[PDB]
Amino acid sequence: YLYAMVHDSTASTIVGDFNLGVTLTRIENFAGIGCNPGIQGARLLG
Amino acid sequence: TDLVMTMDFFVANVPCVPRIYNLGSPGQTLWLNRWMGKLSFGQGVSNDIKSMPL
Amino acid sequence: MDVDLFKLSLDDTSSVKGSLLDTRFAQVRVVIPKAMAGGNELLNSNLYDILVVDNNFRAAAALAHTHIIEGQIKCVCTINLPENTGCCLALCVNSSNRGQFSTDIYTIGSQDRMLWNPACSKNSTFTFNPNPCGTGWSLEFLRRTKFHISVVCVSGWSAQPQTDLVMTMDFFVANVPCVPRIYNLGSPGQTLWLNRWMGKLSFGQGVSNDIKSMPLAIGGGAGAKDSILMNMTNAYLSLWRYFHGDLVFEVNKMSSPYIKSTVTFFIGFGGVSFQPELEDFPNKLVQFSEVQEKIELKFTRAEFLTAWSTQVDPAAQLANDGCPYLYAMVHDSTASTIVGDFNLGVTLTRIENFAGIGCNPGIQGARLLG
Repeated sequence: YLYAMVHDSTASTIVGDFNLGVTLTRIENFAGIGCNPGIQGARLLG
Repeated sequence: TDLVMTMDFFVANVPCVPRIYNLGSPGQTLWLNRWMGKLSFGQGVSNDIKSMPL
Repeated sequence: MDVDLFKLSLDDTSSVKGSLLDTRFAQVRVVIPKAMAGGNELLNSNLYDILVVDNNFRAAAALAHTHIIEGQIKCVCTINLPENTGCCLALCVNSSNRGQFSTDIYTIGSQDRMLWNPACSKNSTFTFNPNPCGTGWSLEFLRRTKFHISVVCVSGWSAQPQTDLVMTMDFFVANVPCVPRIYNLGSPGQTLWLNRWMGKLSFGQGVSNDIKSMPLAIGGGAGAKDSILMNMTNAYLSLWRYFHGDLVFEVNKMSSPYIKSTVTFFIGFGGVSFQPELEDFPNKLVQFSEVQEKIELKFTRAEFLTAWSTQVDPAAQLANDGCPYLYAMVHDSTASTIVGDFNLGVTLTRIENFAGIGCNPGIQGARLLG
């Protein structure tokens, strides 16, 4: 997994929330192994 | 008030190169640009930790 | 199979060293309240009392089972805030502790101190030596000598945030060898490190003629309600009768960066009544930016004719005081959109070219700060 935790508290004067967007852009040194028969279904994002 | 965002398209001085994903012999760098998700940390929350499966 | 157990490397008496991941041993977070004032303490405890409570890191047991550590402790505090608010936090460390002590900024901020404003800095780090008279320390040494630590608030919120915050800090073992800092009585050096808290200066908004003064007769301590406050640097300075040298002050901004002012600092005498033709002295103009937080200004010893007394009786008049003063006056008005005040913190850090003259019999009493 990729875990993200707050080191300190979230400090602001407005009533908003702290939003981040993570994007896996590229995978260097890519090595693929095998052949996938497939698994039906996928997990929700966010 | 509601805003207006403008954009204008040009023809740059950059030649077109192809990006082809081969199945048999993939390269050493796989460009994905996969949207992993949005992380919303609230204010005044003590113990919060978000996880994204690889 | 039979090997000799006496030839194994189970006698490694080397200190802990490596990267910052392999040298962290403690991490403590403290709760900063939503509505705090100036002067209340956020944390005050011994270092051993918080270094062994639920802190299991990569260099925790290696620190707990090492007899001599030859590296200085590096501390990194991380707390950030937007520019429409502001406070001031001071982390001070001391060598020992007695019963029912005082939590003033003047008392605790003498040996090792890190004073910063989180609205202008993302994170602040500082390094200190737990053994001031030696080149090594240990965890049992900090347990037995009652090594104290305290985080205090010296200037409250200009504008209050939405909720109460949490400031975390983590202690490392830096790659800096421990050096001793010893104050000799007979032969003092050419640079006397004091870190004396001179006081807090609060300029209001819409005030036309305001000018603050700080006496340079800094010996004897600080005043309190039928009491005095002391530390070892002021007690060491108060042994001589007169002193002379060029002074190095540090000015910190303790308000929000949306409150702006231009302050002229100069050296004067007696009690003045804000004449506009007072900038004919050689004065320094201080004007803070948004990223600018702390400024060092040095008054050379060409501004001082002779030496002056370390201690002045507080029951004397203004005309009967011969010591020089440090005056700070507003060059222009105080401009902001919030309803806060413009706060400054002056600290005489060191006195270069130090010359002490005579021997002080002593004067009872001290003046109030601010």
